[PDB]
Amino acid sequence: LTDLPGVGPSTAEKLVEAGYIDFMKIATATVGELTDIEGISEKAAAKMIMGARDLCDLGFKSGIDLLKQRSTVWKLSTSSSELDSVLGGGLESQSVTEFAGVFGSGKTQIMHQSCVNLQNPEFLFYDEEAVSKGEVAQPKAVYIDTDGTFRPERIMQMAEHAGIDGQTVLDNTFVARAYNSDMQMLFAEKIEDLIQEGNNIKLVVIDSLTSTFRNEYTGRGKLAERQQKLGRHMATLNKLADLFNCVVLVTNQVSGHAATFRFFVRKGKGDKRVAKLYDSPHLPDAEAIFRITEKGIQD
Ligand SMILES: Nc1ncnc2c1ncn2[C@@H]1O[C@H](COP(=O)(O)OP(=O)(O)NP(=O)(O)O)[C@@H](O)[C@H]1O
Ligand SMILES: [Mg+2]
Ligand SMILES: [Mg+2]
Repeated sequence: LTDLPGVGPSTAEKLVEAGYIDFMKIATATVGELTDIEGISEKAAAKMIMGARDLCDLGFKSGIDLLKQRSTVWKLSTSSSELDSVLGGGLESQSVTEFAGVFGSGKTQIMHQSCVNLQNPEFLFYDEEAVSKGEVAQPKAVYIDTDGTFRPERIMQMAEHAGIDGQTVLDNTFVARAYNSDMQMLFAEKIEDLIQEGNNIKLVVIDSLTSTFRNEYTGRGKLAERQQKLGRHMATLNKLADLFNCVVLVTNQVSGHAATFRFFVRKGKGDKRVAKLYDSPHLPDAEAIFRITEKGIQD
């Protein structure tokens, strides 16, 4: 850290204690976050930020460099052919993909499946020139359980069928049981901590994303405070997916908020499931049919 213009040994200690350990968190910080450190004047705060930006090289980019930026994105297989396809390859990192369906349409199932697929090295698609094996080594997932529907059996099961060790998934998956929007949001914010503890967090799950809010703010008259709270949570989720190049997933049950990829899932006949991609930045709307069996998502 002392590499940063103005930053010395003492200051370095302050910054590391306030959460700012790496450059990108400093290069993308606001002169406010940093000054609120006390001892970190608005003067030095601007200087270290101008600097951290430079080192990380956050300027204007054009031509072929734009493709280089877009290749730092890796994807995760959902274990469905039609779904990965509709996904344009699979679940993207640096973005928040949301599955919003009806009761028992499969949201939680897709969530579990992903935790498992993360421990299957072959299920992460990327360009090795922009994303080295080391970056995706010992990936771990954080599962913020809102409804209390995390089921370790179901993990073990999906693993066994995938041909991998379920105990290995359980060992690399952090589950946090949230009972309300405060715990939910906080757990989310506390993820940056597991990463500084040396945890290669690459998958984040919020099941559900919109449950606690609806319950805490049913009053459709105090909607403001709510939508603010929820939107601020999303901002954290996105920033989190960008800076730590990791896939973030959220579920939303339905019979407004930011989410870079929007899916609407519904039950079919029996196993059959219909996932409808109605919103995304570069892909056309489309439907993906898959199913859920003892093996998880398949076809
Ligand atoms: N071990 C299993 N073997 C076969 N099917 C299973 C298994 N576990 C769960 N399912 C299927 O998963 C369905 C439930 O899907 P689920 O992931 O709970 O949807 P959901 O989006 O979470 N619904 P909700 O939480 O109520 O909003 C069941 O009704 C089963 O068909
Ligand atoms: Mg993004
Ligand atoms: Mg659910």
